Amino acid sequence: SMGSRYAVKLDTDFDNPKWIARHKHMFNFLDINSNGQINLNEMVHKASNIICKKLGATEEQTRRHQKCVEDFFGGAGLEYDKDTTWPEYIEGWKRLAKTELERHSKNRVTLIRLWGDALFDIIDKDGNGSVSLDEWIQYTHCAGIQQSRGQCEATFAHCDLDGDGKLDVDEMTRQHLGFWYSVDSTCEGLYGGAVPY
Ligand SMILES: O=C1N2C=C(c3ccc(O)cc3)N=C(Cc3ccccc3)C2=N[C@@]1(Cc1ccc(O)cc1)OO
Repeated sequence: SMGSRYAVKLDTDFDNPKWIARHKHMFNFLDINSNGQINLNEMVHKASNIICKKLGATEEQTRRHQKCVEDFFGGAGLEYDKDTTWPEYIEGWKRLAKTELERHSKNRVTLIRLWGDALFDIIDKDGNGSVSLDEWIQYTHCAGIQQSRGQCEATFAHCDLDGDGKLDVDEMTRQHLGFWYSVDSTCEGLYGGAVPY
């Protein structure tokens, strides 16, 4: 949406209702039994036993992806064999967003970039660090985070695509920094409304 030389927004906007609504939407989504809590075991079950198995990851790809998911949700305060409720979750996410943006400001790779690298190694069949529209539909619909083809098309329309019409991990990482962490207006619309704003 801003080209490849766009400088990431590095400050936070945690009291913005759009930020709150994005994470409340995801919390309710992840709270599969609607009991008001989630844990890391559930996140990793989803990641390894559903997403990686169905999308054809090798055992080693699955292991790498799982460590990235552990680290990402662990950075928001989730733990194995311990349950997390919404107020705790959203406070933990303020801490995650802050430490991720701080990492980026210091040229240290982010947990969300490491996750993207691990996921794209599985779902990018050509191997150049970018995914086609059909690969992105398959991932997002298996994860459940997008549910219609039009939402995925909106993601591709929003993002700046490479020469081959594909979504590169560096672009999706920049978009994620602005969508999940800093509330950057230029990243609004990233999930085509499947996740709000
Ligand atoms: O970003 C992504 N996600 C963010 C959250 C999420 C969850 C809770 C929040 O409060 C905020 C965000 N949940 C899921 C889906 C998922 C959840 C749990 C386990 C596996 C997958 C998810 N899938 C990703 C994976 C991804 C990562 C980097 C990329 O470059 C491209 C794709 O793309 O959409």
